[PDB]
Amino acid sequence: AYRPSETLCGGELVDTLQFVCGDRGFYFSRPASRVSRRSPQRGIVEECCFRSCDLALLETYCATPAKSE
Repeated sequence: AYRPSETLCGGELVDTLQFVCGDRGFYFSRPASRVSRRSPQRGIVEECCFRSCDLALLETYCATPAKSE
């Protein structure tokens, strides 16, 4: 069997973002911005919930890229 949802939308998306970044931090919006309002720009949800994504694509929404040399 496959997952009921191979996509990520809710708290499970946030969990994955914490996992792939570790302590590096991440943004839900494509731009990082400098004003953490309750209204972010569009971003991760478009590719991982409204579409399907991969961890490599997901990591591009991280504050810094992969550190796994």
